[PDB]
Amino acid sequence: VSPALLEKAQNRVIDAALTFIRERAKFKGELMRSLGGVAATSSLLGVPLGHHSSFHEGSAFAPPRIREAIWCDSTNSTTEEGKNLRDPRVITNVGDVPIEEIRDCGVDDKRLANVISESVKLVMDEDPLRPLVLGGDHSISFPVVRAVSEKLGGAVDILHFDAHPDLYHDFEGNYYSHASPFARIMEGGYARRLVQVGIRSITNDVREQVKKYGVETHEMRTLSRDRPILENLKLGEGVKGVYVSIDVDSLDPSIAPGVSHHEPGGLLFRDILNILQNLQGDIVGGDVVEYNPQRDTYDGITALVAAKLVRELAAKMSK
Amino acid sequence: NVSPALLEKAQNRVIDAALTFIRERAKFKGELMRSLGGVAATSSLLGVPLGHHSSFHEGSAFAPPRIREAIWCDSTNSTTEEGKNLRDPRVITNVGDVPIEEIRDCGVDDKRLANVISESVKLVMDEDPLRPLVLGGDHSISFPVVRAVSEKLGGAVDILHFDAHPDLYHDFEGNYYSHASPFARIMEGGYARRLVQVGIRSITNDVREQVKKYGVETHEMRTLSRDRPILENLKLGEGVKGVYVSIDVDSLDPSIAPGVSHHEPGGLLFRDILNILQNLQGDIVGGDVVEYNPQRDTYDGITALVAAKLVRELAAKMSK
Amino acid sequence: SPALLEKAQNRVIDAALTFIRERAKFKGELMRSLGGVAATSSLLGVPLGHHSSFHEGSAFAPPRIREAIWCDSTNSTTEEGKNLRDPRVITNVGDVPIEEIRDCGVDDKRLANVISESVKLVMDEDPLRPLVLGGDHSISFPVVRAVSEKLGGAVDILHFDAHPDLYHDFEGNYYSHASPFARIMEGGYARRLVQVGIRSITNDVREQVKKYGVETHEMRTLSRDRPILENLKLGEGVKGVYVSIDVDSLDPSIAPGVSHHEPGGLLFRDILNILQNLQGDIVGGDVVEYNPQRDTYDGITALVAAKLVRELAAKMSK
Amino acid sequence: SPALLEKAQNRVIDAALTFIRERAKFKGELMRSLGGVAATSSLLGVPLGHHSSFHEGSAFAPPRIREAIWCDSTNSTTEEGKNLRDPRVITNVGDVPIEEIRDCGVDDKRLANVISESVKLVMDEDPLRPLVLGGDHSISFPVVRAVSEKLGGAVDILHFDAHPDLYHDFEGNYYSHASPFARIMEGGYARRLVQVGIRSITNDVREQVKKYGVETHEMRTLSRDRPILENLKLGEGVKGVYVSIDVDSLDPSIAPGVSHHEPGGLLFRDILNILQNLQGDIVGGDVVEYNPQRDTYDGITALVAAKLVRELAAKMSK
Amino acid sequence: PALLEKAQNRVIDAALTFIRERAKFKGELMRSLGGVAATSSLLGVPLGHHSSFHEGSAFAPPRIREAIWCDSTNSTTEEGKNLRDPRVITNVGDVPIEEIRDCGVDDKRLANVISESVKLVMDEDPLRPLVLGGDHSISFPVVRAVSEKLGGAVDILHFDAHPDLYHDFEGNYYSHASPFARIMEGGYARRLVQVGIRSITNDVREQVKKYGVETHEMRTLSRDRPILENLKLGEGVKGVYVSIDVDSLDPSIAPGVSHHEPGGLLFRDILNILQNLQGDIVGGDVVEYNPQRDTYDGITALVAAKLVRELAAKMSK
Amino acid sequence: NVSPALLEKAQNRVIDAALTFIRERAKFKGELMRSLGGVAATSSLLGVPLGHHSSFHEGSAFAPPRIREAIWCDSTNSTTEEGKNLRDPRVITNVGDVPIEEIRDCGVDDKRLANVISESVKLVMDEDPLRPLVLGGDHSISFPVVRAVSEKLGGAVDILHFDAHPDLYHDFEGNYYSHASPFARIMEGGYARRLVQVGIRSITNDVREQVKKYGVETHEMRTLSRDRPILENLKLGEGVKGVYVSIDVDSLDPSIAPGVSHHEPGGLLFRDILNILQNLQGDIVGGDVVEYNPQRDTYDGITALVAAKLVRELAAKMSK
Ligand SMILES: NCCC[C@H](N)C(=O)O
Ligand SMILES: NCCC[C@H](N)C(=O)O
Ligand SMILES: NCCC[C@H](N)C(=O)O
Ligand SMILES: NCCC[C@H](N)C(=O)O
Ligand SMILES: [Mn+2]
Ligand SMILES: [Mn+2]
Ligand SMILES: [Mn+2]
Ligand SMILES: [Mn+2]
Ligand SMILES: [Mn+2]
Ligand SMILES: [Mn+2]
Ligand SMILES: [Mn+2]
Ligand SMILES: [Mn+2]
Ligand SMILES: [Mn+2]
Ligand SMILES: [Mn+2]
Ligand SMILES: [Mn+2]
Ligand SMILES: [Mn+2]
Repeated sequence: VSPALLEKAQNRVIDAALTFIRERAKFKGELMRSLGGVAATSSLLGVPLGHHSSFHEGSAFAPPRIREAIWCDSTNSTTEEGKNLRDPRVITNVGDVPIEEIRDCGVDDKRLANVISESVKLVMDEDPLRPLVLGGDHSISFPVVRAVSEKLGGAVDILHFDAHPDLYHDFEGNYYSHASPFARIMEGGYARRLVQVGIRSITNDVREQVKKYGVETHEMRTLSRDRPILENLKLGEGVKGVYVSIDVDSLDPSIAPGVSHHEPGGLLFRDILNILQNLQGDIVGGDVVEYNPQRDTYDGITALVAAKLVRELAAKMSK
Repeated sequence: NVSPALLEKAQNRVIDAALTFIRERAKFKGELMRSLGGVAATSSLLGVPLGHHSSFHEGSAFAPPRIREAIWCDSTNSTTEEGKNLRDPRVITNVGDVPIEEIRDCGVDDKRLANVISESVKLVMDEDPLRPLVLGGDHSISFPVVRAVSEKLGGAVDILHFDAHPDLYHDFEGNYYSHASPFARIMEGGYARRLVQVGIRSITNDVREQVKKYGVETHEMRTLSRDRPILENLKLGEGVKGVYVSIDVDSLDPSIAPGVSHHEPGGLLFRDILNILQNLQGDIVGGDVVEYNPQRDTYDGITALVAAKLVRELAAKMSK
Repeated sequence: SPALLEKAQNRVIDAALTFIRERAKFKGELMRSLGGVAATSSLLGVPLGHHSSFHEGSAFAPPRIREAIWCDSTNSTTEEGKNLRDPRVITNVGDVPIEEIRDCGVDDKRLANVISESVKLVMDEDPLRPLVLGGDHSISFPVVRAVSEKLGGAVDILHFDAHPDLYHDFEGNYYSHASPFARIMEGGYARRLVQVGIRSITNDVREQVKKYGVETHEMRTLSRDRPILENLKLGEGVKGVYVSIDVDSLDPSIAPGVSHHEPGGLLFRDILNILQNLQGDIVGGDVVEYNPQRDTYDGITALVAAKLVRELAAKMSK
Repeated sequence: SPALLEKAQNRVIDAALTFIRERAKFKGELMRSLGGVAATSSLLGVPLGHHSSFHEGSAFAPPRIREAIWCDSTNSTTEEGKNLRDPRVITNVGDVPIEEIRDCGVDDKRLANVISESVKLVMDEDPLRPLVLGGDHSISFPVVRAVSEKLGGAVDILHFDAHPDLYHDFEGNYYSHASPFARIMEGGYARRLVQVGIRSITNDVREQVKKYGVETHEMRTLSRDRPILENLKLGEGVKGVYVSIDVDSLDPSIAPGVSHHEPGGLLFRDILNILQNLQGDIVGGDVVEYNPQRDTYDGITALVAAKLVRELAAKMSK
Repeated sequence: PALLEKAQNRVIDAALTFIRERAKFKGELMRSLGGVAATSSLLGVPLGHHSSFHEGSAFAPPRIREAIWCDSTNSTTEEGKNLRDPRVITNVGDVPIEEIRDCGVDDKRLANVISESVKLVMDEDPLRPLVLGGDHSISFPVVRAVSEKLGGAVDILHFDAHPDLYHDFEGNYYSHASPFARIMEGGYARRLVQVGIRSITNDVREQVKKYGVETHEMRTLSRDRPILENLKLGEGVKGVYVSIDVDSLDPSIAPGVSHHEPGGLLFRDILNILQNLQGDIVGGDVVEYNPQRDTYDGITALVAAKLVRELAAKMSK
Repeated sequence: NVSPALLEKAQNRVIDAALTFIRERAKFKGELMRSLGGVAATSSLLGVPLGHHSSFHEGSAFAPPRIREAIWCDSTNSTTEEGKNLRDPRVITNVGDVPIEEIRDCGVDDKRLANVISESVKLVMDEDPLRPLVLGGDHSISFPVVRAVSEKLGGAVDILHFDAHPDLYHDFEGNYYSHASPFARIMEGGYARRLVQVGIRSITNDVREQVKKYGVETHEMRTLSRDRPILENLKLGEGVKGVYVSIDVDSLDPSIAPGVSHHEPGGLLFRDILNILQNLQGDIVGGDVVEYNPQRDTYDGITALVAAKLVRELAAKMSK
């Protein structure tokens, strides 16, 4: 295949994909602005990327399933603390980055990660939209947080729910591994505090990463003692805001079977809500990652789990 | 099509044959307890296999027989947590099932069907020492059951209600008998003084007005730790006719009870309900276990086992 | 107390039979007022699973089948064009309350008798004809006995099964679900017995097939037997044809929701090819051994059993 | 605001069509530079499920099908020897972003028109030919409409389905997945419509079959029809042949992952024998109604649907 | 070093002595009963690590044995043989693949252990080896042992969705996608009759042609049916070997396999061919049952057990 | 009518071959650890694939190979929660499976088979510094295992026992070796001083007497919250030969461990076992993980991972 046909087409296809996101973001931004009475609106951007996974790539299929579950007929549209999701200023959908089609053009991982970052900035460029990213595997948090921090001009504090620290300097030769985005984030200087919750699978090399970057890694084996800390968090003060990343496998596999990495002895769903509902600070973006529909039960319980996490994060981020 | 005159006569005769069946089963079990002595109250299972007042899935219509079988699953023994023997008929007994499907198939309307459920409950209460423990079925059945208990005893009860949902909608999709409204109906009839709800985590702002309008004590999951010592030391019924306990299986976390229509993540642990139930003080005069849905259960029927244990433990507290 | 026990048994059983009688009276009067009907397939549930040798979940089948007949994903027309919304094509009578009756301490002979009387109550109301929903396969004996007594003679039987169900003595249970057709042949209630789908048969039951002149069609010769099976003509010279369909005659890939999986079974289309072409006066039938507790989450075997009922009803109603 | 809302819909629809156009242009230029190709089956996903009558899960199918085409448990050669690693044999264009356009308030007529124009954008790039991935079966109408209009005449259609999909009015939805071939026959976009697998059909739709000269082959005559259906010759005298493959044409034991289980369907080899021997200039086709939300944990129906795509593409590419 | 290999050798010899004593037992039992010329003897090879997608067939042998002699399934084969008669079928045991692997033993030596285990069975007249896989790679060391022990070639009847004839599959000489390449290269087979084939690359079609393999594809099954249901194999060589890959069956009937290939054989297709096969059957195998991909009810274990029961009836005499 | 001289000869020779296999494997691993140095105890896995003493389902016979595979699942890493590296043979190693099926097929009775299991455990203990961590198999195997550990060490042990059931039935269905009686056999033999049970939620009144008779310390789920400070600070083994840890997988709630034979709702969370086991003080001399039933697990094999993690965390506490 010729080099010119490749270089040009890649840019044409990528330009078209970004234009679609830009038009959708303009549509929703204009809508919120014509409604008034809104300071921030959680805006869903799907990033259906699985190929940085180390075991199973099914989370690539997650974003459309999460969006549907948000409106399951078995549920109502009010959040636990009383916000109405039927209000467009509380939550709106922007769209999905077309990862598979862009990848199919022969685009490399660096450029792909750059398209993700540009898509996040398109959303942030429309006041009052704030990005709530649907994964996809956890690799997407690096290009998302990089974009948020670049757009805001400074660091954020990060609340990170995970069974895994995701701080590998080098996982299997993949800079963009879903096991490394937070090493990428701390290397770039995009985060101040990194508060990790649910950790129960961590190697000794990564324990040195935690020490090196001043990460606040809360392990399940101390959760009873750490609970008053985690349920009283005040992040962001002094920097540009707070970013909340929620890996669905932070929950016990009994609660969230639909994930690639089962790690028994995880969080209860009410643990995450307690922490998230009590969190103080200016949330400027977030993600819900690693829901894997291909490993879910036939009743789609993990789609509902992921949807409720999105609903409760949106209630905290919209203003 | 068919003569409405033919329908009305069929409806009366079929309803009368169904009530006569329940009466003879109740009279049977009544005479059996009274011949055994040493019994002041016997929890008596009445199935109400009704699902068509559900808003999402009707599979709980099939629950009551699956619950009764799980009470005697072969992987389990017959003793309750605090030592009561389920092989003792005075501890627990089965009356039977209201044949909802066949009555509905006569063209009976929803008001009449609710009246059949109420009359079935009164047939049970008529036989000393039986007390009704109702197996749903969706939660709409708590209205005609609680109405019956209250009418038969001649006064209000206090209600302990385990649920993810307050079930207090004034008007849910135009169905007065919606499973999302039975406690709005109960409060409108004044059948309950106190209504203590536990497990709540899905509530609309309109329904919050209902809670304050009727003085309901609605305990939400986000305050359960703060509320725990109150709830594990409950004392109900004093001054009125007794205590009624309604257990919605979806009050439990979906990881523990997947066999329900309405999955709501972040629910009660099975031990949460037992702590409250086993510690509850007051004269339990009836109760129900509702919304188990076999069609959404795991292949090994884990939620049937869950629902049976709830029935087992409520019976231990009601029988004496 | 022995007197309290007989009297309660009499009175519970009587009230149960009155319920069935009143339901059948209603549906008979309904069809007779509609007119233009010689026979209406009428569903009688027999939720009995305790004569099973492995798993008793088919006790729960009858209500699941009735629901799947009207599943929202299907339409109400049979493959050859009958409309199930026509009450003359199919109607529900009710379920015998087996659990409540057995809970009165009634023994198995009296239980079998209550099933027989319930069937006869359906047949008493022109033009209803009984289509029984099991329940395990033991119920076929009291049902066929009732049909044959009420009609005054023998019937021919078309019987779909993976197993002959012809054991003289299965683990000491006379009413075992693996013995009902031995009981039927012993009583002379049936003349011809044509079994289709057999792939699990002991050498001891092979001598029961010789003894009674059963026509046993085994899977291994299905291909050669296909012209005969797709042109069956039963009942001529006797009182009619009774069709018993054991759901586990179907391959487990099609019907996972059964107690006894036997690989290499019938395809669903094999049963329909035989049933839709069957000539003869069908006077009753049954669909048994659907076990909801062994079905898949989608309930495919409920739909399978419902479609067997729908297609049997299309042939029995006229 | 209406006039503003319309301008926003227009810009969003335009950006979506531009994305499909650049993807088709890209793949078109790739095939032409490779040479030695007359037709390349080109996958266009239409993730639409909201015209379904029972379950909308087939909205999620296209990306699962594409992944299964390259499952690590399979190899990349089709049964008759074509290599899927050759971009000339199969290639992906993209998915119409149905959800995001619907979310602008676009109504169903405009949505169908966007589908039609997307198909035309593929056909505009020689030598791409559209192989559409549903989505529910409603998409076949705007797809066949676009194929017929672009080619300038009628096509003959080979249609695998449990259901005729010929309802004049299914529940008030003109775009119902139970009516696309009514819409196709009304518009004159097809000459012959040859349906295979039919086993769920109402009497009003039997009248539709007669009214449009539809050749509806029901399962109850499959063995008799087999020499006809396995030597089909379509499209001569018209603009070509279009193949619509509804996955629920297969028995649910083979394809559980569909919204409408209908027991007694085709075996997979039945479809292959017909499709592999089909003669005629295939100008387009689709594979519809795979529902991953009702599939088994192993995703067998995704593999079933992928193999149908793979074999259809073997016949269409040349 | 040189010490390491002596330590592995003690583990291997202990494993082979276990097999030898079990075969010794069953061999003595048949000879004392009398009235028997051949007894199908089950040898498990719980090996899954030469699989290209999923290794779960490593757990198959004990699941299959349980389904042969289990509950709610009678004990007579289709054409009438008594499975409670030890002369019709008997269990020898399982090669302890996992423990030998855990000693650092390489794949060539592991395959040698498999061959020698087969030969210990053949040594105890009248037992004949019926091997339970495990993935299909085990057919190579098994057939090599059968042929070496009999001193000549065998004709092979092979049921499979896949020809398993890759000369080189992903650089693994012992790949489960290559055992019949290894068999043909080794000169252990004369005829190779393959049935059920519906997944074959053009490179492998060249292998088929080069070795004169008789590869019957599903797309021509109907017209091949007369030839296939009157097979006569083994005349002039040392006997017939029957290899049954469970994924030859349609995945609707046999979902418990690693490689789902839609459009497979019906259960009756295999049994018609197998039961009408003429020729002296000297060994066989049933491979690629994967319990970790079976239904919760284990229907494929039942499928695999029935295949084993019908092969045993044909091999025992 | 099968010659007994032939059977008995097969029994002795097959059992000898089987024990010689375990001996050589133990010698292989023991030599390896001695050549590596810096080790005082290495947890060594011994499988006992026995399910025929189960009262409901025998599927746990298939567990040991599944558990070992899940210890190295590609989705996990090889570091335990508190930092030990399973890739280090001194931390965990495999010995092998007792071939229960092949020995039974020789006509060996249940006493002789329990004896084979005991001698296999002693074969592991002979090789310094291996310590037995037994993979079941149903819970009947704990009796011959603890018998062997006690005899080899010459005295009693204290036991930490995780279970939904006390397993203390004197006579369960006429089977002396029932999986519901191994701790009655242990206590009759005097191989245990203290028996601390955790997770108990299914206990009959008869067995309540058994607990009294042997001084068992039976902590029921009913009191878990009060008992948590005691159970998460356990000091066992002082004054005797060591501590044996028996983990029955059905101690965990069925929502976590569906792949067991006996589902009993309201059980332990996985974090409950870890909190107790990671904080346990005492010289652990052996352990087992029993009753994982792969045939009742979900298709993702979650209970295999659950069991594997329990083995991984027990090995971390036993190896040193
Ligand atoms: N009984 C359950 C009612 C559920 C309903 N979605 C609600 O809004 O509560
Ligand atoms: N994001 C999940 C990474 C999982 C990997 N096995 C690890 O060792 O962390
Ligand atoms: N495309 C499927 C339509 C199904 C509908 N129940 C019918 O009667 O055709
Ligand atoms: N034994 C299975 C081999 C499967 C392989 N993907 C093939 O190309 O045949
Ligand atoms: Mn993670
Ligand atoms: Mn993560
Ligand atoms: Mn409720
Ligand atoms: Mn509720
Ligand atoms: Mn049968
Ligand atoms: Mn039968
Ligand atoms: Mn269709
Ligand atoms: Mn269809
Ligand atoms: Mn193979
Ligand atoms: Mn194969
Ligand atoms: Mn236990
Ligand atoms: Mn135990």
